Formats: sequence, C-alpha cells, structure tokens
Amino acid sequence: VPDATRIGRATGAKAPEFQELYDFDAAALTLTSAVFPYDSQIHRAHVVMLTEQGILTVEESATILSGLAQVDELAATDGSLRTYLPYEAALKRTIGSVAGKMHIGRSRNDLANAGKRMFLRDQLLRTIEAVIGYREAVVHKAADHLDTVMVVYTQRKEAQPITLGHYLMAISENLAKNLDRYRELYARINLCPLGAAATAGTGWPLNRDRTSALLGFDGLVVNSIEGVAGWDHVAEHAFVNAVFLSGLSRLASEIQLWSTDEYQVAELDASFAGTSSIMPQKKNPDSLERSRKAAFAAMGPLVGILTSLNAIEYQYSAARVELEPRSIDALIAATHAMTGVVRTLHPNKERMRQYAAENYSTMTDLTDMLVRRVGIDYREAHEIVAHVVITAIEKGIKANKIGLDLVQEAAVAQTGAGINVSADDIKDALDPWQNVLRREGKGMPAPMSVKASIDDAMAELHKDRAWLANATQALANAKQTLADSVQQIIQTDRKY
Amino acid sequence: VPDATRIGRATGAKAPEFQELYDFDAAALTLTSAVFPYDSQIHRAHVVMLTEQGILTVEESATILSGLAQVDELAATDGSLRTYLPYEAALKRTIGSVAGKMHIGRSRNDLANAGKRMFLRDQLLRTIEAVIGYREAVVHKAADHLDTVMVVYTQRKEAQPITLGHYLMAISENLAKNLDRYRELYARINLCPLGAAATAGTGWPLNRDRTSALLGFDGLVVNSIEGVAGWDHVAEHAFVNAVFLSGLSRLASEIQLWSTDEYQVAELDASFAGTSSIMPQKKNPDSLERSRKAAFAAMGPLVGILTSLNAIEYQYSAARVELEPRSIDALIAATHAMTGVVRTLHPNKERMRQYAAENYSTMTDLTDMLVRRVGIDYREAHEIVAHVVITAIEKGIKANKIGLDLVQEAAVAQTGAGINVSADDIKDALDPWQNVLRREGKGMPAPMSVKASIDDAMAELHKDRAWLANATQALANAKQTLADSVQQIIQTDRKY
Amino acid sequence: VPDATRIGRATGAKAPEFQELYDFDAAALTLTSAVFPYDSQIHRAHVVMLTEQGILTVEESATILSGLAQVDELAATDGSLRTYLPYEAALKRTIGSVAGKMHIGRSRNDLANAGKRMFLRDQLLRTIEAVIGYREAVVHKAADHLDTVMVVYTQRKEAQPITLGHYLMAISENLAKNLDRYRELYARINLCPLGAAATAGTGWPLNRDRTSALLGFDGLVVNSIEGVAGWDHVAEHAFVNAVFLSGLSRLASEIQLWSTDEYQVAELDASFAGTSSIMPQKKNPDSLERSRKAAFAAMGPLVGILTSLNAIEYQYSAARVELEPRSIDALIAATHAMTGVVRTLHPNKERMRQYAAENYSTMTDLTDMLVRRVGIDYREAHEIVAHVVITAIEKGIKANKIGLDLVQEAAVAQTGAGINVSADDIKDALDPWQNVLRREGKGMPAPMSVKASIDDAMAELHKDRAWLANATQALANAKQTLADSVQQIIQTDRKY
Amino acid sequence: VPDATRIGRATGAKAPEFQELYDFDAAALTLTSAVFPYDSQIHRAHVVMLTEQGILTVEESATILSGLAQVDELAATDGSLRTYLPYEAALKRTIGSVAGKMHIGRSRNDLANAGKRMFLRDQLLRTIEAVIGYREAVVHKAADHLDTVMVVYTQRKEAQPITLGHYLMAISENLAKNLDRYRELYARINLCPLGAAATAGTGWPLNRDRTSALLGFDGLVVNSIEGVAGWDHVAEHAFVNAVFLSGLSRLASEIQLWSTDEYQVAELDASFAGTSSIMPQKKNPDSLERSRKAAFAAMGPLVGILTSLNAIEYQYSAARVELEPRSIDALIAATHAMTGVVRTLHPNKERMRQYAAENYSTMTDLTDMLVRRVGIDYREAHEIVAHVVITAIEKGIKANKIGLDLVQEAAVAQTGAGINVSADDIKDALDPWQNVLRREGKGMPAPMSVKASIDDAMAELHKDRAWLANATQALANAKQTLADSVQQIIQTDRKY
Ligand SMILES: NCCN[C@@H](CC(=O)O)C(=O)O
Ligand SMILES: NCCN[C@@H](CC(=O)O)C(=O)O
Ligand SMILES: NCCN[C@@H](CC(=O)O)C(=O)O
Ligand SMILES: NCCN[C@@H](CC(=O)O)C(=O)O
Ligand SMILES: O=C(O)/C=C/C(=O)O
Ligand SMILES: O=C(O)/C=C/C(=O)O
Repeated sequence: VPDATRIGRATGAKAPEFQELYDFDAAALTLTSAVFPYDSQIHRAHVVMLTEQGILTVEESATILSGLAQVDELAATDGSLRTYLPYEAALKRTIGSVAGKMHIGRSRNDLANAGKRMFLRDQLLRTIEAVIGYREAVVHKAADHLDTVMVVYTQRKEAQPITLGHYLMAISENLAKNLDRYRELYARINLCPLGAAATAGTGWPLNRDRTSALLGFDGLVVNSIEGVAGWDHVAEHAFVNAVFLSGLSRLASEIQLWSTDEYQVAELDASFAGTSSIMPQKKNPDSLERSRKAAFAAMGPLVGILTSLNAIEYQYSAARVELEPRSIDALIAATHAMTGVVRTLHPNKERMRQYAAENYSTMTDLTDMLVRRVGIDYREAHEIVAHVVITAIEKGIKANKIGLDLVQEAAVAQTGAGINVSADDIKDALDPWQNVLRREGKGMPAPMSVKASIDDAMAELHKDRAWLANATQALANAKQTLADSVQQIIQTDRKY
Repeated sequence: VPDATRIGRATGAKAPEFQELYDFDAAALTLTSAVFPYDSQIHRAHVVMLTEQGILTVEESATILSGLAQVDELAATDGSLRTYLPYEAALKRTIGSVAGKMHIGRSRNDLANAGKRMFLRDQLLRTIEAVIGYREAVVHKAADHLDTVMVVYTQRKEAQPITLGHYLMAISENLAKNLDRYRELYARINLCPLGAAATAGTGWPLNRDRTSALLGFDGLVVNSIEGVAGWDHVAEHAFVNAVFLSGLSRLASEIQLWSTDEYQVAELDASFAGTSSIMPQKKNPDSLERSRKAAFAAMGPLVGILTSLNAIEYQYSAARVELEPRSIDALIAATHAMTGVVRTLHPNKERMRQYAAENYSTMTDLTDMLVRRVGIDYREAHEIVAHVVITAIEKGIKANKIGLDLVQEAAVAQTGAGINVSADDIKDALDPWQNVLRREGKGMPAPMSVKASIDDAMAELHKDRAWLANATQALANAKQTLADSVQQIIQTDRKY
Repeated sequence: VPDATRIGRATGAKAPEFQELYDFDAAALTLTSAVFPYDSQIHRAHVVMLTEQGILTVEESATILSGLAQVDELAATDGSLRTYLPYEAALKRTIGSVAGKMHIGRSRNDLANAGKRMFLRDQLLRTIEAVIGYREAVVHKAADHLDTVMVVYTQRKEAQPITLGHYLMAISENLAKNLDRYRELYARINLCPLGAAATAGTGWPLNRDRTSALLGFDGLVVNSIEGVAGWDHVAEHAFVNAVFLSGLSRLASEIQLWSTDEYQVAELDASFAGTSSIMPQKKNPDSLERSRKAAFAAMGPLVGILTSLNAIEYQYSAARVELEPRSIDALIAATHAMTGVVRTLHPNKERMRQYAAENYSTMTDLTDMLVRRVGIDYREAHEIVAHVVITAIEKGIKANKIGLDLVQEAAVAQTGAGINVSADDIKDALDPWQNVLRREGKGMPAPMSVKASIDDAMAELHKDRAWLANATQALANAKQTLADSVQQIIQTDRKY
Repeated sequence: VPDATRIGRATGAKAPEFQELYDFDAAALTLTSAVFPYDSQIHRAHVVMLTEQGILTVEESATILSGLAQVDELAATDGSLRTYLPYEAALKRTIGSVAGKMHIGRSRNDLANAGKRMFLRDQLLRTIEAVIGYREAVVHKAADHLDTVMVVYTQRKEAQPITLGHYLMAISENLAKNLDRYRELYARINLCPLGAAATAGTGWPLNRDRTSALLGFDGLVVNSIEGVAGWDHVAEHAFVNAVFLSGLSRLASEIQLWSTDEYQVAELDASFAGTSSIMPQKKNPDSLERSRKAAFAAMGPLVGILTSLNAIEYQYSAARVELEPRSIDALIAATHAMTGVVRTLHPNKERMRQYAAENYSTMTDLTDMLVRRVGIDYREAHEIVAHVVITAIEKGIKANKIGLDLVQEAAVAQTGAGINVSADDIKDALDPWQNVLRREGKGMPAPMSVKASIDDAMAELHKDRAWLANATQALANAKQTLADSVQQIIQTDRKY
C-alpha cells in the first residue's frame, strides 16, 4: 500500500524529513515514559554513593543494584512501574525490605528535578545537533549561490538587489546566536539538585559531588530549596525553542512567498510538497505550513510554564507546568523538514534576475549615483528618482529600459534643472549585478563579501560541532563510570 | 497636603521604593521619546564616519554637526522632531540642503534598529544594577538570620526545619543565574547593525567598525539582512524580564503567606504596607501584590513580540512588537519595592520557632533516627512515624510533646514489635534546632553551611559589580570619544 | 497490587475524581484518532445527500454506504485509515472505483472543518455537563453551611465575617456566567461548513441544508471561504476553557490556604490528599495543585491558536493550531477533581468562628456603629477604631475581648473626646454572627440572603440541565435520522 | 510645516484613519485618568441612594453633591485628585467633615470594580461602533465588485476562481460573529457590583437596584464576593479584542500579498501607503503592517490578565492585570485604518482576470466536467487533469490555451483510453467566469449568490445599528436621570 497522498503533482514519496512532521505527534512519549529510564540511573548512582559513604553495606548495595536491573526489565512492559513509589514497591517484592533503603537521604522531589534535568539535557543536545544540521544545510546552500541575483524584500515589497547566498547567511547568523542560547541554557540545566531531598537536605552525610559526577552533571544546584523549587531552566528551554522556531517560521514564510504562483522565484522540491484531493493543479507547501504550525504551538509551553511559576511561592510544587517530549519532538521534526527544504530548494535563477532588473529595486543606486556625480543632496535626488519611477510605471517602462531621456524629463519637471550624467552612468546604475558588486562592505551581497561570511560560518560550525562532541562524550564517560561502579559492587559482593 | 492613604494602621509615609510602584505608569516615556536622544548620537557618529571616509567634506561635516545641536534643542520641546524625517527636515530648515547628506549610505531601518538597541542597552544595565541591589539586600538579610529557625514549605504545607537565612540564599542563587541571563543577553544586544542601510548595505564605502566603536557597541551585526530584520534580542529581553519577575512574584507570594493573619511568622514594615478605607484592622500587602501584578504583565510583551516574529518573513517589518519603556519601568519599580521589602522585613522569630517545634515538621529526623539506630528500612519506619502523627493529632499532642510512650504505641500497633530507642534519642530527634544542625551538607540550613553560601555569594556579587562597572565605563568612554571627535571637526572647520 | 502512594497519612484509596488527574494524559486520543469517527458520519450524510440530489445512483450509493461500514471496521485497528485519502483508497480496494465518487463536490478542507466541529461540539456538551456537576456540588455544599461563620479575605488578609455558604455562592455566580460562555460558544461551533468544498463551493448542485441537518448542525457557515478559513470558534473554545479554569484555580488556591497547617480552617478529605515518601506528617493537596496545573496549561492552546491566526491570511491553511483532546481531557479531570473536593471538604467550623471572633475582622461594624449612634463621619470613626486595633494588638487583647475601656481610651487619645456608646453596643458590634445577620442585602452573607441566592441558583441549574438535555437530544435525533436514511438506501438497492 | 514623510511616491496626505495609527500611543489616557470621571458619577448616584434611604439628610446630601462639582473641577487640573482617598480628602477640605459620609456602606473595592466596568462599558460601544463601520465598508465594497473575477487562495496557492465581492463577504460573516461576541460580553460587563462594599456587603440598608439603575447598569452582580473579585469580563474583553484583531490581521496580510510587486492584483490608495527615505520606488503598506502590529500586541493584555487570575484566590486583589485604554485605542485605530483600506482599495480588475484564466485555478471544473460527462470517478479524472497541468507547464501553455489535443494526450498517456468530450466542453470548463457562475449554491461566488449574502448582511447591519442605538440611549437616559436627581436634591435644600 503506497502513500495515498502521493497523487497528481505530488510525485514520488515524501522526503523522510517531510514525513517526520506527520509522525511525531502519535509517536511522542509521555513525560513519565521519557523520564523513567533516567530515574533508574539516579537510583544506581545514588546507592553507589550511599555505599561509598558507609550508609549501605556492600551486601545491601549489591542486592539493591541487582534488583534494579530486574525491575527495569519489568518496567519495560509494566507501565505502572514508571513512577517512583510503585517502582520502589516492586523492588520490595523482588529483593525484600532492603529495597526501602535506596531512598535514604532522598525524596521524590529532588529525584524528579534531577531526572527531568537529565531528560532535558539529552533533548538539548538532540536539538543542538538538529540546529547545527539546519545551519550546515543553510551555509552549504549559500555557497552554491554567490551569483544568484535576486531582490531582497522589506515590508513584503521589492527593496534592493542581493543574492540568495547573501540571504541565507542572514539565517546562518540567526542560527549562530540561537546555538549560543542553547549552549548557555545547557550550563544552567546541567546542574545536579540531588542531595536537596525534600527541600532542606538531610542528616545522612551524602557526597553530593559524587552523585552529580556519576550522572554527568557539570556542577551542583547548591541551595537545597533551589534544588527542588528551581524551574527557570524549564521556562528558558521553552523560550529558546519558541524564539528559534520563530526564526524558522519566518524563513518558511519567506520561501512560501518565493514559491507562490505569482512570485515563482523558487519551487519546493517535489519531495517536500503535496497536492489537493480536488484541485489537480496544486503544489502545496505542506512542509512549510506544518513547520510554522510547530513554531506557533511552541508558544504554548512557554506561556503555561511561566504562568505556573507566577502562580506559586518559591517552593517545590506539583502545580508547575513541564516542557513535554511531544513539544520538543515537534521542534525536531520542523528543523529537519526545513533542513531538507533549504537543501533541495529549486531557485528559478532566471525569473529572479528578471525581477531584479525590471521591477525598480535598483533605484537606490540611481539615486546614489546622482549624489556622487553632481553633488546634490540625497533628499533632492530621491525626489527626482521617485518621479522617474512614477513616470516609468505610468508609461509601462521597466527599470532596465529607463533611459537618459526619462531621467532628464524628471529632473526638469521636478527642479527646472537638467543634470550632468551620461547614458552610461545610468545604464550601469540600473544594472542589478552591478548593484550587488558595489555592495561589498562587511555583510553585503557582493560575492567576495558573502564568501567571507561563509568562511567565518564554516569555522564557527566547526566549533559548534566540537562543543557538541565534547558535551556528548562527557555524558557517555560518566554513564560508563557509573556502569563500572555498579558492576564492581555487584562483583565485590558475589565473590566475598 | 499629605499622602491621603496613610491613615489608620498605615503609619508614616510610603517608603520611596514602595512609592515607585504608584508612579512608573504615568511617568514612563513613549518609545519614540525614549529613543530619539540615541538617534542624535547615531547622527553624530555617522557623519563623523562619513567625514573620515571622505564622503563629506569637513565644511559639510561641521555644518551638519553644529546643526544637530540646534535641532536637538528644538526637539527638547517640539515633539514632532523626534522621528527621523521630521528631524531631517528641521535640519534642512536650519543649515540648508547639506542636511540631506547625513543620510548617505543609511536608512531609517538600520537607524531604528541601532537606536533601539542603544536604548535597551542602557535599560539592561539599569536592570542589572537593580537586580544586583535586589541580591545584595537578600544576601545581607540572610547574614543576619543564620539562627532564625523556621519551617520551609512544600506544596504550601510545613515540610522541614530551616532558617530564614537558608531560604534567602535560595533567592540569591536564583538571582545569580538571572544576572547570567542578563549578561548573556547584553552581548547579543550590544552589536551594531549600522551599515546595513535598508537591508542590503550600500555602495558608499562606509567603515562599519568605526560607527560601531563610536557608539559603544562591542561588535557588529554582520549580515545586513540580520541587521534590520534581527529581533530575537528584543524577544529575549522580554523573556528574561518575565522569568526573573516570576521568581520575584514567588518571593512576594511567599512573604505574603508568611505575613497572613494566620501564619504571622513575618510582618511587613509599616512603610511597605497600606490599609483599607473601610476596614480599620487591615495591614495590606500592597507592595507585594503590585509587584506580582508587574510580573504577570511582563508576559504580555513577551507574547506580543513572539507572535509578531512568528507572523512575518525574515525581513525588516513595521509589524514587529517592541519592548516598551513602561514595561521595563514596571520591572524596576517592582525590583526596588522587593529590595526594600526584604531589607525591612520583620520576622517574628518566636512564632517561627513555635511552628518548627510544634507542627510536626521534625518527623523526618524521627524517622531517620529509627533507621540509623535499629536498622529498619525507611519505608517501614515511615509508617510508624506516620501513625505517630495520626495519633498525636487525634490526642492533641504537639510535636515537641511526643514521648517514648507514643512512639512505642505506634511501633506496636503497626508492627507488633517495640523498638530500641531511648527517650533522649527521641527528644533530640524532635528538636528543631538539632534538625537544622544535622543538615550541614552543601546548600543546607546549618549555619556553617549557609555562611558558606553567603561567602560565595559575596564574592559573586563583587564580580557582578565589576562586570557592571566595566560595561558602564565602556559606554561612557565611547560617548566621550564621540563628543571629542565632533568638537574637533567643528573646531577644525571654524579655524580653517 | 495496591496503589503504592496510599501510605502513611494517605489512607484509603484515591477518590475516582482524584485519580482522573493521573490518567488523562496517557489516555488522551490524538486529534486524528478522536475525529475520524466523525469523518465517517460526514461520508454517510454526504453521499446520502448526493443520492437525494441525483448525483449518485441508488446502486452507487448503497455500494459506497455498505463499503464505509467495512472500512470503518478496518480502521478500528488499522491506524493508517484514519486520514481521508488513505481511507478513500481503502474504500477503493473494497468496493471498486465507485469509491472515488463519494468526494464529488467536496474537499478535505471542508471535511476537516466540519469533522473537527463535530468533535468539539460533543466535547463542549461533555464540558457543560462537567461544569453543571461542578456547580451542583458547589450550590449543594453552600446549602449545608448557611450557619458556618468564617472570615472572607481580601489581599490574603482577614476582611469581614461571612459564611462558607456565602463564599460558595460566589463560585456559583462565576460558574453561571461560564456556562453562558459555553452555550454562546456552542451556537458558533454548531454551524455546518460542508458545501464550501476547497473554499469556493462547487458546480455540483448540493443541498447544503440537508447535509447540515443530517449531521446535527443548527445552521450553516454560509460563505464558503468562512467555511474552511473560519477558526475563531477554536480560539474561543480555548479561551473559555482558560478563563473558566482560572476561576477553578482560584478556588483551589483558596481551599489550599484554608487547609494550610497555619490556617487549618478546612481539611481535604483523605481521598483527595496524598503524602510524602520522606516526610510522614504530610497531608498534601495533590488534587488542588494538579487542578491548578491544568488551568495554567490551558493558556498554551489559547496562545498557540491565536498566534497561528495572526500569522496567516484569511484562507484555509494547514499552519493553524488546534484544540487537542488531551487539553480538554485535562479540563474535565480538573473539574471532576474540584467537584469532589468541594463535596467532601471538611470545614473546621469551630476554628472558623474563633478567627471571626478574635482576629479583628469585626472592626467595620464597630466603626459603622459609632457613625450610626453618635453621627460622626466615617473617616474619623475609622481613625478611632484603627488605633483601637493598634492598641489591642500591642496589649494582646483579641477582638472579642475589646471593651468600653479601650474604645474610650482610643477616642480620647485620638480626639480628646469620649464617645456615647454602651458596653452593650460594643459587645454586639464585635459579635461575628451579628456581623453576618446585619449584612442582609442582596448577595450578602446573612442566611436569609444566601438562601435566596441558592433558590435562584437551583432554578438556573434546572434550566442549565434543560438546555443540555435539549442539545444532546437534538444530536441523537439527527444521528438516528442519518442511520435510518443509510439503511433505507442499502435496503432499497438490495431489494431492487 | 507639512508631513515630512509625504515625499516621493507618498503623495498627498495620510488619510485620517491612517494617521490614527501614529497618534494613539502618545495620546492614550492612563487607566486612572480614564476612570476617574466615572468615579464621580458613582459618588453622585451613591449619595443620592444614601439620601433616598434616609442614611443622609437632605442637608448633608446637597452639601456633598455640590462639593463633588467643585472637586471634579479641581481634579480637571490636579492629577492627584483622581484616586479615591485623595479625592475624598479634597472634598473634606471643601465642604467639611460631612464629606466622609459619602463612603458609608461602600469601599474602594466595589467603587473601582463598578467604575472600571463603566469605562469598559463605554469603550465596548465605541468598539462595536468601529466594528460596524468596518463591516459596513466591507459589505459596501463587496456590492461594487460582484463581477470582479479573481482567484481565491488556499495555503498561499491559487485555488479556484471567485470574485472580490465573494471574498469580502467572508469578512462580513467573520465580523458578524465578532459583533455577537461583543454584545454577549456587554451583558456580562453591564452588571453593577456596588453594594458589595469590601467584599461582604454592609449593615447599612442600601438599595442596590437604585444605584445600579442610576448608573446605567442592566442588572446586578449579586453575590458580594463576585462583586469585587469578579474579573472574567476583563479577560473576555481582552480575548474578543485579540480574536477580532486576528481576523483583521489576516485581511491586512491578504491585501498585503495582493498588493505585492509580484501579485499586483491590488494597490493601496496613496493615502494609506508610505515610502522609503532611501529607496524611491517603495510604495509601503505601513497602514497594513501597523494594523497587524496592534493585533499581535493585543495578545499581551489577554495573557497578562489570565496569568493574574490564575495566580490568586477568589478574592479582591490588587495583583490583577487590567485592560488598559491604550490597548483599546490601538484596536480602534487599526479598525479605522482597515475600514479605510477596504473602502479605498484599488483592485487591478484586469490582472485579476488574467491570473484566473491563465494560472490553472480552473482545473477543478475541468475535472468535474469529465466526471459529469463520461461518468468516470473523481480520483481517476483528477490524475488525468493533474498530468494535463504537469504537461502544460513543461510546454509553457497557460490554462486558457489548453486544448482538446492536450486533454486527450494526458488521458491516453495515463490510462490508454481517450475520453468523450468536445473542444467546446473543455473551453467552457476552463472559462473562469463560467467557473464563477456554476458555483451558485449558498455562500458561493456566483453574483446571484453573493448578492443574497449582501442582502442578508445589510439587514443584519441594520439590526447591529439598532442594538447599538438602544444600548447608547439607555446609558444616556440613566445619565440624565442621575443629573436630575442631583439637581433636585441641591434645589430642595437651598429652598428649605
Ligand atoms: N494539501 C492540503 C491542503 N488541502 C487542499 C484541498 C484538498 O486537499 O481537498 C488544498 O487546499 O490544496
Ligand atoms: N489596600 C487596598 C485594598 N482595598 C481595601 C478596601 C478598601 O480600601 O476600601 C481592602 O480590601 O483592604
Ligand atoms: N505529594 C507529592 C509531593 N512530594 C513530597 C515529598 C516526597 O514525596 O518525597 C512533599 O513535598 O510532600
Ligand atoms: N516605510 C517604512 C519602512 N522603511 C523603508 C526604508 C527607509 O525608510 O529608509 C523601507 O524599508 O521601505
Ligand atoms: O488537507 C489535509 O487534511 C492535510 C493537509 C496536510 O497534509 O498538511
Ligand atoms: O484599593 C485601591 O484602589 C488601591 C489599592 C492599592 O493601593 O494597591
């Protein structure tokens, strides 16, 4: 059975990234299901620490540790064992009363805070990975389009000539600062609250640094009230998701206007478009509009989380709103979809140039030329060139057909003076590619200038990957250190 | 004429910080009025750069520069001269057609983006200053209350014994990370978009680094589209304001419950409370509730800004929502109010201890003691101590009156076993001050532990002030460098 | 295996309404799964109309209709058949090419709009039913507490004496107007957009009134663009959910303060409270705080939906955010939980009176008495009674112990005059029950006055149920009319 | 001095409605300044009622009433007299101690609730008036464009032929239901809370119905807690503003795409457009984008208000967020701007038809024709016509040039079968005006069908005006009844 939506002009199959937008909602875990594997990690690291502190004997330790493995297996199919006390009770039924001792010096409150941090921690790197791939496809696309002349818009009106490469490097700079936000958020997420217990700590002499290290955290949430009542990192995670996706919505909306029947300066790859069940001509931007949908929805968690913090005291509280897996999954699906939209986007290079040359986006350079050649001030030249456009439209003369005749008519009709410029000065001022080449300062569409943007972005991307690789390896090292600590206590007992 | 609200129990005058909450709304500038002084700075720095680049002659430069001073003076009283083109026209009426030349290689789009950045830049340091003073008063208050034993709450129910100093240091850690957010936001605000012109740059060979340096920016918004279309720093500024104020709302709500007629573990200073026009007994937390009001309202700008970015393309656009001065002013008033609330808060040290000793918040230490002394597991001891509380309530026995009799009754009625502990073990387990001293790990209420929190916070506060002092001095140096550059071009011309 | 959270003071089982708060998230349908049964209804009603219009022959009709029954059965287990085109394709595999003809004069756009309306329609009555039961429990509780004297609060400070019945009737009036909002929303939801097709209608001569009637709608979405682009009813549904839940949050927060260890003027029924895994004394308001959580989260869909409408044109669009089943399910769970909280709430009638008599909430009646007896103006009497409270607190004299001595001291110390009132006048002015009885105007706590509130509410509740019963019966009648129309076309063919 | 922005292509003056968008922010009142005139009305109506109830003597009454007139005059210039207690104190300085007696049986709490209701009440009719004028201009524009053939879009892609009149009547139906929302909100606003006093009523025997009638309310907020704690009407007012403005944003965005350089199917009237200070060609949609800006910002108050209700108990509270005058003023400015945009919009009737005839929006009628003539099912015909479009694009053949040749090629290449239709059948199926005429059902673009929409809308508009006229006259009658009651008590005393 094929994909029944691939009919008419919806040829071939949905690109996999496009398909993600249809799958994430039904496939997303509940928060309980997504966090409960991290709870089992906290159990292991927490009783290991209890053992090294002489709160548990090695016998008690190994009995518990080996029991956790069994219950984890039961929990893979028994949904009811994915919250703490049911899990603790099942451990009691499996290894005896000693199970109770894994909760010494600990609460559900700091267990939850730490476990949810670990979940968001991993989802953050998953996001940074997706945003990097988004930026990679964007920069890489720019590299192939240093000569693709097109108009840039302001207020949805043709403004001035640029190149597609120049435009995409605006996205790259946007994504660079969003990657900064995510890395800055990571440092505030990756702090361990374990040891706070209910909110005030405990008399049992725990080693809070050891539990934190064993679980991959880079530091402690020191104060014990902050440990269970702190939630700003959840709010901030929701925010960056929303602000980043707003930038993604804007790109999707930009490409959607490019790919209108009326602009047609770009076309979505068949694998990122759908069609209508009634209208055979449709090539619909389903990828774009469902990506925007995810960006609009991401404001929900943000508002819910902040409402909840504004509604309580600075306590642990069960009334706080969470950032849900399904919300992150939507972000990932949309980032992936737009990563593939950018990569496979088909610009109509020729109609792009036509617009740049015919639709008067070159009138600024005409104005600048008068100022630079005869020395009149900008505001007066502006009025001359403005009336040139008024006249050219009335008479049906496209920008690239405007001549010395018309510029003199306007200068006279608007000032009584003629003006000292050749037909060559004008022709060159109205050349869209010459508009591009003259804009060669830092951050401007000239190829030499955009290539410099790309060179810096490539180096920043190299550094982005290095940061991600280091943060991932840190967590894997600590996850292995903890696995080894457990095996050793299980072996130490069995052999003595 | 006195303050007519200072009647009945509202004795003395409103504290100045309390009064701010009543004044900021009517006194706040419009965005136009707050930004237009920064536009005049951009004019000076921009034509200076034009001069150093040989786009303007020194004659033209000095004529413009001296004209700006005159129009700035006209604009101090003429409201209509506070947007660009009216201002440019007034300069035309004052120094002639040369006025037009100050707009060479420039647009309203990058002028606005840069000017608004400069406004938010200054408002950010104003905020960091207020948050520092908020943290100072919080830490300083904690220092004076290492021995003030009281209960901490979870879910608005007495949880465990702590000290007021311990609680306030949770706020300090919250404010430390909010100061991090603000400093991280600052780096993204303090980038100069000038040179982007309409969105694509210009043919005029500007020195974008020189304009940026003259205006105090620490770097460039490189890509020209990002220069006029970038808005995330506005969204982020709204966010941090909201997340920080949510933490302030939670403290205000905490103190408001402390200061209820029913808790009465704290009392607002008379200078931060009001009263009723009908009910003479009222001592109302007007300071607290108006501070919360500002925190709730701060979600508005956040949502409006993000809706607006989600609604457009990645272009310059006049449909984007701003962060308004009145919104920042509310934040400042609320931070100041809570700074004074914390400083002058009057804890009822005695009723605080009474609650800690009588209302069963010490039952965890009773449970931990059974586990540590007879070795039973936590879950079983929990059930014993739980039934102890059930029984003690039925019989009207406060926590500090619970005896060996009752613990044995419960252990028997719940297990058939007695349990091996002296009346001394129990008495000490139920001592609230001993609950505090036993919690001596990192971040726990023990005085030695809280004092360590305070010592680290003092050093972080020292560093916070250093960062602020450096960022302020940087802007003042660049503002003086620009004033000198202008004088020199005005002098150079007049003497040659 | 029991509920492992029912330990310590969490005696017995969670009340079923309390349990709902733990089950709704994992049990909620996806929007696709919840809507696809309504699509099959639209298919039947739509081809019936096609048949009555002579667009389909009876042979074609019966073949399709009988095929739908088969595919509906396949779709009960095959998830992929729950979106239109996969469903249409499966019908093609089951009855032949004639399947295609069920889409004549129709689009996915108006199919979706109508189907989602039908889903929200049913969820709206489900909500009105839950809000009625919420109001019933509230009014019924008030009836049993016309004599339960207690303080009302303003700004979380004891204000004046009332009764619990009086308080609950404020909730009743709040819920009455929310029921109005829901009934007003219903009329805007229950309009049929079918016939709009893609957005512009169709040449096929459909009978739009017949399809609308067969599916239970009370009218048409006339204009065809409005039919597929209209979404305000979704926004409004999200809004009423949020505003109603805000009122529910406020009640939950009120009861949570009542039930604090410090107030203890109320206690949650054991079946609506939990406890701590570490602190044995806790009786935690898990029901209340998870109900508030749902209210905070309900702002998310509202913001997402409105962001999405603000981001598009007035077109059909796949970028619009929906109101999800899981969001409604949370509302229902919270309404049910609070319905049971109110019903089983245990007021401590005695400590309620103690507060009313001892904590100075009766000082208004003392003030009013001076004004009514000696004729001084309110503002001066206020200052006398205010200083009475200042003095009484200093000296430790509770309100019900204030005597003629103290009132004369204050009147003298504050004016030099004594004042003409007996010790009986005062004693009666400070009697909290007499404060209640004197407040006998419309909407005031006097029993005769609250009983009148209750009498009107009972009649409004009777009318609320009548409205709901009528709206439900209307849908059931139309659902049966459609079932009969289908059977007849299936019988007509098989017998001819 | 002219408007300095009217340069270049920004010819003539800003239309007044366009200018409103620039003036409302700086001109908006504070909430205090906007409400304090309604407080003086409540004072008059409240002491009149006190007099008729024998709580005040006629001497006391007239002294107060005449004093209010004097203080109202002082308050016109003294800003400090615009909150209650300062105002009461000034009355004390003007007529003596009797001033205090105007507060008998009353609080600031119910004074504020009632006064703010009166302010929102008037602002609601102001809004309903503006929305009516918005709908009038929309319907009236439709009437003039029953023959203006153009494409409708779905997902920003040309869908099917319609007329501009048809499109505008979708807006009319949207605005009709928004007018319903506002009228339904009005009934919940126009209820009088006076008599609630602080929250519990009073012993003084007020006539709550008399005060309510004198102030124009149509009923009572009965329960006294609801009187001061009720706020949902504020939330709802913010909501309808946001949902209505979202519909206005969508129209503004639709017209902005119409008026792009690439579509150019419409052009803004010169009086609703601006231009660039750098780019002479720009004709910028400043009216549209600033109207959208107001719609995005309107989500702020909504979120702030609902956060605040979610954060408190069901009490009077000073932490609740208000709906501000400046927020309503923005709505009014935007409604007025779009009212004039619609009225003066210039459709390019000819390019509209060109698109409808050339860009394949007529392929549905081609498909429907095959189904209606040879009897094949829709899905197969769809695939034929789809490949017709694929082929026509490849070969550069516009829709209106597609012939019998091409339809047979596709039918063969896609099925091996030819198909039985004449070149006349095809030509007529591809005629955009014939597409319009065939869509003649209820709510479809056929002139006879749209004219019926217009006829019903005109009658609904007539009824909208009647409702508004009645609600305005009711308030004016009660405002005169109150003015007469005051004069009579002032005359009665002076003559006796
Ligand atoms: N591609 C999903 C959008 N719905 C189509 C209509 C349809 O699929 O019946 C459209 O408007 O193009
Ligand atoms: N202090 C402002 C709150 N309003 C008072 C009532 C009043 O001032 O009439 C209260 O509820 O205490
Ligand atoms: N009843 C869930 C709240 N968590 C408990 C702590 C715990 O369960 O370990 C409390 O703070 O009371
Ligand atoms: N008409 C306000 C928008 N700003 C112009 C640029 C400018 O005015 O310098 C534009 O982008 O067209
Ligand atoms: O028209 C639909 O129901 C699906 C649209 C989409 O694929 O996004
Ligand atoms: O009751 C008022 O109107 C003022 C309250 C406040 O001072 O916040």
